Amino acid sequence: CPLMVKVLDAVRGSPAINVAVHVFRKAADDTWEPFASGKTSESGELHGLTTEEEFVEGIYKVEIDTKSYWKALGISPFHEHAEVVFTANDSGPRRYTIAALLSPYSYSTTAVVTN
Amino acid sequence: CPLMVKVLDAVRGSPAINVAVHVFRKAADDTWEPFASGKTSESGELHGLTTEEEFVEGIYKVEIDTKSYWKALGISPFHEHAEVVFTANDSGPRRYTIAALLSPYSYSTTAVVTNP
Amino acid sequence: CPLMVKVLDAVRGSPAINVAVHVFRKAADDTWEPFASGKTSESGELHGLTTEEEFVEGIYKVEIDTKSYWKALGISPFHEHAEVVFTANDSGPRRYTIAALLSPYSYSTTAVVTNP
Amino acid sequence: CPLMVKVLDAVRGSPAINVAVHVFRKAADDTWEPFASGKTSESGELHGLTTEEEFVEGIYKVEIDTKSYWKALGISPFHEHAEVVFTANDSGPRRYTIAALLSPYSYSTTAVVTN
Ligand SMILES: Nc1cccc2c(S(=O)(=O)O)cccc12
Ligand SMILES: Nc1cccc2c(S(=O)(=O)O)cccc12
Repeated sequence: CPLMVKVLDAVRGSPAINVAVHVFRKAADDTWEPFASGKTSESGELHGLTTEEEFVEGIYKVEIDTKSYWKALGISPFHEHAEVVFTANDSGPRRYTIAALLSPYSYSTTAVVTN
Repeated sequence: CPLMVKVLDAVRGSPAINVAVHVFRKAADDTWEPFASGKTSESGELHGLTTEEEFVEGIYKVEIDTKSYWKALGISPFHEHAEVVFTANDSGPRRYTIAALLSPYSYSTTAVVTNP
Repeated sequence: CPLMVKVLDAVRGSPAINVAVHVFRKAADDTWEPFASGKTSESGELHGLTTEEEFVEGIYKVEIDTKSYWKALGISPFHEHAEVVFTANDSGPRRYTIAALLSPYSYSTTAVVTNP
Repeated sequence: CPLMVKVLDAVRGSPAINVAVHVFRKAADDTWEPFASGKTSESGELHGLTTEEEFVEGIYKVEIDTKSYWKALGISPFHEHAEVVFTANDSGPRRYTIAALLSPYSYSTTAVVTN
């Protein structure tokens, strides 16, 4: 698992469950091309998005569908989505965890890059 | 001033100065059109991006050029930029402050929305 | 103003108004002595806690009464308060802004330290 | 494991390793009484601080020794420590994870309360 996503809900102090995540790779013509997607699990986690063979160096965007999440909980949110854009590298450590903490009018995102 | 941006640097405990910021508005045809741009001042603030008249309802993208900023300080950051996407003025005119806190491998962004 | 506090509410996208704040200073005998206190205004800011003269070198604790704040809004938060502990003025007089961002189960705090 | 701590380093995008953590319980006389302590592991995690039988309802303080961490990395930090104070409850979900993200002049902390 080269690329994992974990989402927390700062209002409820819980994993953010069933949040849609879409990942895009930047194409030579500078458009965003769908790459991977899924929904966070009961633990707020999304694994198995890609494989080591497919996850080549490149610029990637992870789009977290936060608006839909809040709407489903009946809470009025500010953002359309959270949007994490980064270069995936071959000589940084190998596993990328994109973590995201969600509030209605705020979010943070952290990259955890390890062996 | 209906749209302002304030950036702090979490490594130095200071405003983040000279941070480039590009603002886009989603057009009818669903492309991002350039809307406004600027750079944060020595107080880490960016004012005067737009006017009440020009800042109509729509979906806006505020792109904070975090990688350029860290690289100018000799840090290799994780993110290309922070991307703040939101609907604005759907319930009438509001004033928005987009606040961002920057670390090399992390950032947060908070919106303060007030009714003038 | 050498010590100021600014609080935002991450649920409402607004300044956090009427947030109680208590400041302590570690005494020679290692107890926390009361130093200053106040409440954030409608802009979520708290000024005038202390003076340049009284704000000497030492270890300070800024206690932001987050539980009282959320409870007054009918939210049951996780934390009793946010506790910001730091050495101040060890390299001469500085000006400190303690910024805090509040969610019911999360908070962050950032220091902006400038040399006047 | 009723109480776990996980610490991340926002400068390096890594677990914060070997960070001392001291936990205190508030006594009837309102002083803080040592309760548990340890150092984060290679994954930035600290488990086995307490047991379900010992972790009674009460006010607890988790003190994260952030100053020492930064000092060891040669980076000048603002805080003496990060300080997470909370009431432990019997009818909230059972497992508490105190998460903390560290920067030299900033930190955030999040409570993840689950089954
Ligand atoms: N993370 C933050 C918390 C509280 C306030 C913040 C501000 S501001 O209040 O100075 O506009 C700016 C950037 C980040 C902040
Ligand atoms: N698993 C996690 C550990 C430590 C911090 C985390 C954050 S945070 O940095 O925004 O608070 C967000 C999501 C997961 C985290």
